[PDB]
Amino acid sequence: ADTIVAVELDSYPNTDIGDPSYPHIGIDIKSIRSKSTARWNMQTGKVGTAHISYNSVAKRLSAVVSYSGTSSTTVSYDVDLNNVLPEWVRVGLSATTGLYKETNTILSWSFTSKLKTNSIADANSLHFSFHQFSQNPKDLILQSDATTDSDGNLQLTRVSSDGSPQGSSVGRALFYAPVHIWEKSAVVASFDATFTFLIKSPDRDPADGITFFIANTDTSIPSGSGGRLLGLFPDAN
Amino acid sequence: ADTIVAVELDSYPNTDIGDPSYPHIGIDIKSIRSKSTARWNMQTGKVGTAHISYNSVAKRLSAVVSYSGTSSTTVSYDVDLNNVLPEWVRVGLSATTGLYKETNTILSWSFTSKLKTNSIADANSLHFSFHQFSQNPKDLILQSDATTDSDGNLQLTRVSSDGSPQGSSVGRALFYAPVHIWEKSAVVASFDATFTFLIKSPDRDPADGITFFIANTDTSIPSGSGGRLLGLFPDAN
Amino acid sequence: ADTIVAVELDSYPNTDIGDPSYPHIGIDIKSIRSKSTARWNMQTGKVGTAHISYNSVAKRLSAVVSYSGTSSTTVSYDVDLNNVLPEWVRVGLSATTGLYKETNTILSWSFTSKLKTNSIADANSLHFSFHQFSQNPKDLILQSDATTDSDGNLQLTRVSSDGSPQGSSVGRALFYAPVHIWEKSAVVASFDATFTFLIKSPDRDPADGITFFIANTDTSIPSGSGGRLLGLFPDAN
Amino acid sequence: ADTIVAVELDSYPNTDIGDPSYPHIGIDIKSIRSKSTARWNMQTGKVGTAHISYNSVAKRLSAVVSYSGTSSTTVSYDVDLNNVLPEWVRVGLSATTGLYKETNTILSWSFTSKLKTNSIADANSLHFSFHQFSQNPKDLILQSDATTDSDGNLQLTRVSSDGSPQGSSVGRALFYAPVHIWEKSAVVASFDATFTFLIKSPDRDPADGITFFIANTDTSIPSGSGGRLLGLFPDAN
Ligand SMILES: OC[C@H]1O[C@H](Oc2c[nH]c3ccc(Br)c(Cl)c23)[C@@H](O)[C@@H](O)[C@@H]1O
Ligand SMILES: OC[C@H]1O[C@H](Oc2c[nH]c3ccc(Br)c(Cl)c23)[C@@H](O)[C@@H](O)[C@@H]1O
Ligand SMILES: OC[C@H]1O[C@H](Oc2c[nH]c3ccc(Br)c(Cl)c23)[C@@H](O)[C@@H](O)[C@@H]1O
Ligand SMILES: OC[C@H]1O[C@H](Oc2c[nH]c3ccc(Br)c(Cl)c23)[C@@H](O)[C@@H](O)[C@@H]1O
Ligand SMILES: [Ca+2]
Ligand SMILES: [Ca+2]
Ligand SMILES: [Ca+2]
Ligand SMILES: [Ca+2]
Ligand SMILES: [Mn+2]
Ligand SMILES: [Mn+2]
Ligand SMILES: [Mn+2]
Ligand SMILES: [Mn+2]
Repeated sequence: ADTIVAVELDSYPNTDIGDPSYPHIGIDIKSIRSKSTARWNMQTGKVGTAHISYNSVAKRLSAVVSYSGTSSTTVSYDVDLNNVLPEWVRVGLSATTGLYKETNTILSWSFTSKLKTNSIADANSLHFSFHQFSQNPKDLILQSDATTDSDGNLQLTRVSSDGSPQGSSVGRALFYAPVHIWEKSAVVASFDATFTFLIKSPDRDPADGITFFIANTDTSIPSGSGGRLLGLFPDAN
Repeated sequence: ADTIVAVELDSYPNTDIGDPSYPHIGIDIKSIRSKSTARWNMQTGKVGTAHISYNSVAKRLSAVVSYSGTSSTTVSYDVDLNNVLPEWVRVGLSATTGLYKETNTILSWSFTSKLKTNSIADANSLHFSFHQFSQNPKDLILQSDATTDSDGNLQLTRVSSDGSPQGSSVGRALFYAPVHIWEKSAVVASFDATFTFLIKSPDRDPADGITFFIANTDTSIPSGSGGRLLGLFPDAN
Repeated sequence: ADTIVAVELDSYPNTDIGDPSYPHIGIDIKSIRSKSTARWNMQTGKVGTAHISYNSVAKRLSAVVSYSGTSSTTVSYDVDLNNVLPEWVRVGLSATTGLYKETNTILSWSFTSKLKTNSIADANSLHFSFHQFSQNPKDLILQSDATTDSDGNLQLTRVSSDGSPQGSSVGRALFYAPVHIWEKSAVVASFDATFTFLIKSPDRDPADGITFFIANTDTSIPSGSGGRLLGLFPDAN
Repeated sequence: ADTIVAVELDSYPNTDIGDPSYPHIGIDIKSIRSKSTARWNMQTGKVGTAHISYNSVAKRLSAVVSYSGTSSTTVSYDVDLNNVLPEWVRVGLSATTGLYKETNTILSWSFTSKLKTNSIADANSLHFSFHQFSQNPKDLILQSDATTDSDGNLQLTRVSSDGSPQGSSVGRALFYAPVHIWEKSAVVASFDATFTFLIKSPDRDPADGITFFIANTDTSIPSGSGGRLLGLFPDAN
């Protein structure tokens, strides 16, 4: 199976698979059953921002999800990620809908990785920043239902021509280049990511959520990973 | 055919195809026959540095190639590159040997592209930096004879197990992700690249050289592009 | 006297001191009488963006000033700036009003300088980015009338409590740290700057303009530099 | 008194003021008596690298100090630094000698601060990088005995003309511009620093150490802060 580390913006509480009974953000290490979660009062119809960070010295993966003037939700988990993940990875965004639905719209996305040693210059770095998305994003690997729209937004899950969200959808976008996140000789490795998003929904209980994730380079949407599994996992183990 | 823009570090004068009669650096726009050149006193056995820059406002592609304490060679050419190149490209390094030979060793390579509009943050950016190369560089597309060695260096052309250079070799390394260098709505696009290199040779007249190049995303080594054509062009037109 | 290099966004044509007879952008090298200008259809009441760039290899100082959907104005000048300027400088924004007036409001400002040699890491770099300004910007040297307002904007010239611009005003903001733009041993030096601005005015012919400028570290507003001299020069020589 | 947060590379065990009985690295929050320490096998005569990082979400200040091929020493401490420090600070390096001595030579130093909100672009950033130091470093505030030498190195403490270290010395270097590390409206603030150093000594027990520190902007060497107090504190409380 794939090897997954993710930060989930989980709009829909699936208490039968261990979610808290409220919308939440979470840190997922090789399981949909988050190792740490925080209560997230998600604001449908408003643009949110997520900031995710990690470095191999502190060994604390953290995320903050904010809406301007309203809320800042934070979650952290202590984990040696370079122990969990392979040395080379791809990074990506995923989203799903299931029986219930929402737009999973990404307006911008940036990422930086550094692999350092014995200099003020990091032996290796990758950075990308998208403040919008082109009609043919040749530097993204689009998986499942993911597409870019005429506004320059990345629609992870299916929307109709009027922008209405559809159920039973799954989509992912990976950055095209593999990222070298560890080498046995590294002194420190770090990564940071930010994205902005817009979740709209006509449903009283929108679903299912958005993730930022890191995986083996050849990662693909698992069979049966729809809805509550966020396009990341084949099961709820 | 491919669409090529390159900066050539041309060690071997092929006067029959328009080279000056001395080792030189040059700006190549869709032809091996450089649009501008400068005399390059290349120092075999010494580590050199090349810095290349362009922005769409100034429209001047420039390169400087230096060896510490000895020489700084500069070449520039006025050209609207975003007119010449497609909107999406891959960036790369090439090298060849022919009847004569040299190591074409890359010790480090960095690149930054920016596509800007109406903000102090560039609507799009890609950056990578390699201060060494891994044994399996999953973020490089290696073409022809190019490989990485046990010292962490990128050997563009064939070297034996003792490091001796071989003739009749061609190799290229592309960064894995396509780069978005223009959009019709862009206010300014720019790129910068630096690499360090080591050319060693037992030959009295080493050959053939190293380039940094930008091309259509699906670029491949053309048939008949060995030696004097630097792995870039099918002919000397 | 100070040593000044500037990019001027000159809203008011002072034809008696060599301005073209229309609002214009210009490159100023030690004189208010621009070495190169371009016609600028300035859009009062709209947020503009200016992007300025230079590197010591190309030796071409360029600027582009844009308003989204309307206009992109470009000006360039070939000059060896590291010949004109001292090795250490301060960088800044200036603005004036005179008999006629306008707001000279800066919404954001970023700057990067690099001094490079023989590595993919630039022997020296300074970068700052302000996407807003604090009520006490301790990393700015405010000169003359310059202040920050309750919206987080930098008002270079005097505005009343309702935001109405005042005549006979001059103001500048320098970044606090000196910038090392040249060393005799440098292989390449470069700088880039971006700012966004908002010029509003009740006057039929607004004045006087905004500049980005580079100067000796101890630069100060010259006596008699108001209005048409943009807070930069003691006279119109 | 000043408000100090520091990472200490403490070469000399002062057990009478709470040091461990071995050379160590440590996290100092408003006291020389470190909140967390780690055993540091310091290699006199070898170039070391220190990497320091923090972000306001994780709230974990970490440092790693390494010598290539030999050792990597790590220390971390959970602390809300934006609670401890004022909103505006200066950042710096300090060093001392006392009865015993060592060179406190800085070969390079870089720093990045970010203050973020609701965008993939950080509402505020400052970065500097010095891969060497000029004879008149106009962007450093040199305090006490600190000077730059003819090799381009920053000698924090006094060395004779042959490079021999002197006792009873204290010196600091601050970056010239204040740094904005917090604002009440910030979603996340972070900083990172790296420096490389060379400690040489003829003494069997070299002293006293080097720090990277963050302080109120108007920070100065306290009276009585020599030797074991690392030029940071007026006493050992
Ligand atoms: O999109 C929201 C959720 O819809 C489905 O789960 C249900 C949510 N409410 C229900 C009510 C009845 C039944 Br049967 C089901 Cl499967 C569900 C499933 O698709 C879940 O995976 C998903 O998390
Ligand atoms: O590697 C150096 C050069 O070697 C070959 O050209 C010759 C250089 N000296 C010669 C001498 C004789 C003959 Br025949 C040839 Cl082809 C050459 C050809 O392979 C050239 O493309 C290449 O630039
Ligand atoms: O602010 C616009 C301009 O106003 C003044 O110049 C005049 C513009 N129109 C005029 C009409 C009459 C007289 Br007298 C003067 Cl000085 C001016 C002077 O302050 C100029 O320096 C400035 O560029
Ligand atoms: O430089 C090393 C140390 O030297 C001095 O402390 C002593 C170290 N060994 C000693 C032996 C005797 C006496 Br008295 C003293 Cl003060 C010391 C003092 O200067 C200390 O602050 C410093 O840490
Ligand atoms: Ca869920
Ligand atoms: Ca040739
Ligand atoms: Ca004018
Ligand atoms: Ca001590
Ligand atoms: Mn969940
Ligand atoms: Mn040639
Ligand atoms: Mn003018
Ligand atoms: Mn200690």
